[PDB]
Amino acid sequence: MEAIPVKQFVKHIGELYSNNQHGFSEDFEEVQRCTADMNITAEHSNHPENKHKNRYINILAYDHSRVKLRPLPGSKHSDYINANYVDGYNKAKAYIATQGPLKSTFEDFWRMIWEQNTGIIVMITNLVEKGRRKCDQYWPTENSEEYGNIIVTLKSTKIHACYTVRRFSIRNTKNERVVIQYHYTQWPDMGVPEYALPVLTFVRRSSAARMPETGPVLVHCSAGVGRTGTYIVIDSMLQQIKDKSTVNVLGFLKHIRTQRNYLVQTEEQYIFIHDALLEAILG
Repeated sequence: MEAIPVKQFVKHIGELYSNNQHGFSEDFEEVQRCTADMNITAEHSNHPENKHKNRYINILAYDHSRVKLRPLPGSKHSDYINANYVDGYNKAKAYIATQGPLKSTFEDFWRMIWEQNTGIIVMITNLVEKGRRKCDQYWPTENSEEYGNIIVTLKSTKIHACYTVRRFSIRNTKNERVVIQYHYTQWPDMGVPEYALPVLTFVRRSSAARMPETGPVLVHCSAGVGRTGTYIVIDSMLQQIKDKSTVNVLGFLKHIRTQRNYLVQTEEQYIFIHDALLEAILG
């Protein structure tokens, strides 16, 4: 609820960790339950003609907040993509949280990017992790690839230790637009990163790349809820800290849980959010 000053927040983290992290567990259970008295419809997600457009049968996109594609002539559900607008700090629809694109949704994905005037992609998964496919490669390995009316050209890549930055040019056939992809490459197969610092750097730089004024930042991992939620909360709280030197993780999280299911999927991620914010404050 109430935003608290950084100094108070910093001590509250220590509070949350104490007694075997009892506070962290209480908070997250509160998060888990915070929509129990809410019936939030996701009819489009669950429509049979949309089934193949969902990477997970049980990860849905709430109707009220879903990103709609302009309808295509010919069908009646060409409007659907498994993606939701999510608020950021003091800004509605700061993000589009979505699943890792499927081959079957590559065209929908880039069309969304074009239609929403998105200039930054944040990708927080490897395509394959421990042998399991997590995301399909929706971009060109080199030069150009065509997805529907959108042609995407890879212009440059910088490969850092923990993330990769790919600059693309995209254009609609009816090099018009620049799109920058920040692709984190070191998230562990299981659990959360052992050190927050690389993640903080990734978030700061990817967030700094957001140009005034453009469409929402697209954020995705595999399901578009866990790491994606974690990114959104960290970025937003860093924003709030920088702007007001207050923070409200629990309040903000319970709010965005209304906009896409399961954002910040585990207690461990919820804890990592704090570990990362503590280091940012101390740095």
